[PDB]
This record gives sequence, C-alpha cells and structure tokens, in this order.
Amino acid sequence: TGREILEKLERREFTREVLKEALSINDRGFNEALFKLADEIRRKYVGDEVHIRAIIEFSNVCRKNCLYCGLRRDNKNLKRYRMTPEEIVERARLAVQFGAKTIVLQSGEDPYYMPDVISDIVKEIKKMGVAVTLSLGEWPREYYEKWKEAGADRYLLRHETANPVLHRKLRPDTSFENRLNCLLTLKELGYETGAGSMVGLPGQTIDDLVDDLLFLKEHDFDMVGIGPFIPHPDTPLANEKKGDFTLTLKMVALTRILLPDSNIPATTAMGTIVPGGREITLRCGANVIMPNWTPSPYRQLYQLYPGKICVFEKDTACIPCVMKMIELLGRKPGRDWGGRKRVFET
Ligand code: SF4
Ligand code: SF4
Ligand SMILES: [Cl-]
Ligand SMILES: [Cl-]
Ligand SMILES: [Cl-]
Ligand SMILES: [Cl-]
Ligand SMILES: [Cl-]
Ligand SMILES: [S]
Repeated sequence: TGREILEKLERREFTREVLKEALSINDRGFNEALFKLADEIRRKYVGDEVHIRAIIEFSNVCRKNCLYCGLRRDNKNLKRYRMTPEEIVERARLAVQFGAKTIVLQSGEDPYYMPDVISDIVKEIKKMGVAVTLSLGEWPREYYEKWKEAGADRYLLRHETANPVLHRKLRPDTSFENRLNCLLTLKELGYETGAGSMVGLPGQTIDDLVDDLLFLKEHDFDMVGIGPFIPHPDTPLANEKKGDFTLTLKMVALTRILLPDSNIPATTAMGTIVPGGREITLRCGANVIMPNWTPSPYRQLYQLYPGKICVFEKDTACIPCVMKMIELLGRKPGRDWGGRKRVFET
C-alpha cells in the first residue's frame, strides 16, 4: 500500500523492491507525504541554512561529444568563449564581496586551462578565504591531485546515468566505468564529492532510476545533483521528451532520505521546467542553491523561466536574488562554508 512503503522508508529498509514501488506510485497524497518526510529529514540533519554556491561558467569549450549537451564539440551553433584567469579571479572576488562562501568553477572539458591554470586560479581564490568547488569533467588522477593540493575543497562530477549501455551511447567519449573511477579517485583524495543524474533521459526506465539511487547510497557521495532532462535544440536529443518534474522531485526527496546529511542542490533545470521549481525543491529535501555568476557577454542577461523571463539589469543580480529567496522561504543563510558534515551514522 502507499502507507506501507512510507513505513519501509522510515525503517530504512531500502530494498530495490521498496524504491521501485515508491517511484511507481503516482498518488498525490503519497507524494506530498514523501516530500514532507524528506523535508523533515533535511531540517533535522542539515538544518535550515541554505548554502549559496556561486557558479562561474568560465569556458564553454568542450572536447567531448555528449549527446544531451549543448556544449558538445559537434555543436557549431554556439559562440565559444574563454575567460582569462585574471577575469576569473576578479569575478570571484566580486562574488566574495557579495557574500558567496563557495565559488564553483565549472566548464566543458577544455584542455586550455589544464592543469596549471586551474591550480594557480584555485590557489588565488583560496587566498580569499572561501570554499572552492570544481566541475571540470573527467581528467587523469594527476590533475585531481594537483587541484587538491592546490586547495580545492569539492568536485562535482554528476554521474548522469548508472546504466552503462545508456551512458556509453550518450557519452561516446567515455564510459560509466571511467566516470566511476573518476568519482572514486576524487573521494579517495579527500574532495567533497558530488554525483547525480538526469531523470527522464531517453530510454531510461524506473529501474535505471532505482539503480541510480542504489548507486548514490552505495558510494555515500557528499553532494548529489539531480535534474530533469531538458532537450537542447542544437543536439541529437532536440526532439526527445522532457523529464517529468514530479518524478525528478521524488528523486530529490529519496536522495535526501537515503543520504540524510548530504548536500543537495535545487538545480537550475528544476526552476526551468516549473515556475517556483527551485523553491519547491528546497521545501522537499534540498538545502543548496547555485546562482549563475558568469559575466556578460558570456552570459546573456537573459534567463528563461516558464511564462516569465527574468530580464536582469546587471551581471550580479542573482546573488541578491537568491538571498532574498532564502529569506522569504523562512530559511537561513549559511554562517560558514556549508561543507558536508558526516553525521547520521557509525
Ligand atoms: S563533458 Fe560535460 S560539457 Fe562536455 S559534452 Fe559532456 S556533459 Fe557537456
Ligand atoms: S535575478 Fe532573475 S535569473 Fe537571476 S535568479 Fe533571480 S529571477 Fe532568476
Ligand atoms: Cl558545463
Ligand atoms: Cl557538466
Ligand atoms: Cl559546493
Ligand atoms: Cl542545472
Ligand atoms: Cl549550471
Ligand atoms: S562537466
């Protein structure tokens, strides 16, 4: 029954059978109870602070050819850019002046920066007294080592999907096995480590989602980034169906349940498919938000949302925006860097 599954979740009887059934029920009441649960677990384990990770998308060059991704190398209908290192440090400084306690440096897999330019940049931001998160893709162990010694605190490397055949068809440059080795390496070197998947990928079944969850649980990732799949028009998946918001939201809730002291963002994709989607996610298990901090002209001063379309006046609008959001949700800003605090067990 709907009632019995919530009870198995409470006792942490996290079997394949239970996760599958929980993902299979579409009853509104069951869903609402699951979200109140995930929220209650979030309050108890990670508290009311909502942590801001300022994202600087500093280069959109990528060497890989992932099929879902607007940054894939075969996409010629994309203006490519690279910020200078100095532009980056100074932008970060501006973020820090605006209150950001974590800076995320993210890109396509762009060789130009790797490894030394990254190291020098990271060293420089760490002088600024903030946490540093990297999201640069798959690289040799030697690069992860240099960036860890350089002072990086965290690394996001979403696993996207745990079905290896699906992974290899979608990311023909690589494999799930390779992705797993990178995640493992990052964990062993002492990074705060983030994984996660897209939901509603073409060919992905509920069973695959179950496997994603079991995966996350198995490895105890510090962070889990989850969002719905959103077709990108300049890719081979332009014409595939979008991921469902409720289903993705349920993945987020379940993720909080499985990994109660972890950091779970309300991803931008979530705010893209449903109005108020980020806020909704934050009231359903999530405890982090990641505002775009990329400067013009790399970033249009234009953010589509459904119906609405936020036309901001300045480079810097989103940090104040999200602080305001956080305040209005009755949540609290982070007092510290908001890194993972491994409680709940042993
Ligand atoms: S490595 Fe990242 S940026 Fe490059 S195509 Fe794959 S998903 Fe996109
Ligand atoms: S300022 Fe606009 S784009 Fe930025 S987070 Fe707020 S509503 Fe969204
Ligand atoms: Cl990216
Ligand atoms: Cl990415
Ligand atoms: Cl982070
Ligand atoms: Cl996102
Ligand atoms: Cl992003
Ligand atoms: S990435």
